[PDB]
Amino acid sequence: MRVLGIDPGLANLGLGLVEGDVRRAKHLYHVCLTTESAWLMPRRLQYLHEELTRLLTEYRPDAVAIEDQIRRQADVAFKVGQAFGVVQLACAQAGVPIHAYGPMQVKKSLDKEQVIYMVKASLGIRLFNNHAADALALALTHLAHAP
Amino acid sequence: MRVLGIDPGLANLGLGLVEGDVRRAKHLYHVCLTTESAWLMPRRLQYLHEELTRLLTEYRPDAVAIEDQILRRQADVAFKVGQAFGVVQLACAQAGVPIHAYGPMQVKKSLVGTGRADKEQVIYMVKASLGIRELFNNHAADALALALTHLAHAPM
Ligand SMILES: [Mg+2]
Repeated sequence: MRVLGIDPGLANLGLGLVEGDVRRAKHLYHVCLTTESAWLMPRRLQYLHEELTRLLTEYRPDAVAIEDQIRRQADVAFKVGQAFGVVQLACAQAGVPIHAYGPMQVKKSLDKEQVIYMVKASLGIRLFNNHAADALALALTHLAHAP
Repeated sequence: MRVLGIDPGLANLGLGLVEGDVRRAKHLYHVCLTTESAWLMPRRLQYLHEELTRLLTEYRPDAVAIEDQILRRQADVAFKVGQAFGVVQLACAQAGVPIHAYGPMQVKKSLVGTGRADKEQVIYMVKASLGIRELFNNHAADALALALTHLAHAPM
């Protein structure tokens, strides 16, 4: 019933918490974590894991939904992959099962911003930020797919 | 003085521990961790983070040496590699242990002596420098090689 969606990244990390059924979803919480530029990789990784860990303990989600990985550049893919493993580790440390959905799949379940208005409508709020918006989108998308 | 060497991987994680300085060095510990492919990816990144944090907590390394990822031809592959690498880097930060990377160049350079990836010689010079009778596994041997390499770049 409660689900955490994560827009993964290193410079940005979008997190979104919603709760409810397939017909009805209650928005709980959303934020975009931005680790700044001039920190060593481990320091950035420490901030993302600490903050993520803090939110999984309190909100106690029952599922984590994560965006499937798409980018042709390899150094970027390695940097993005480091944040992805630290996110996958935090859930495992919390015991929260992690389901993966593709960008198209979330678009099916709800230049192009239609998606943003569908999440806003189903949670009855107002999202300026593009990263917290997709995380909520993934959280809503898990509810539809969930049996 | 005490250096942990890490050969990072998801299927295989070589960890090597060594204390001393450039002229002579003491062998403390080495192992190769594996994760079965039956586990989901998060379950594997937890085991390595767990066994790394364990060895990191007992032995309290002064520094960590890690094999540099200068492999650079597929984005899909670097992403898969990066997940393991980041869990390793986080355990070190969580332990407060500074991280130094060395290319395969420097390992062989600082061990064989003007070597050019003479892999069997590098292993050979690992057993001799640390007085180890048997070093079978290449990941633990590589991780042992990296620890000696930071010891060669030692500041004093
Ligand atoms: Mg290797």
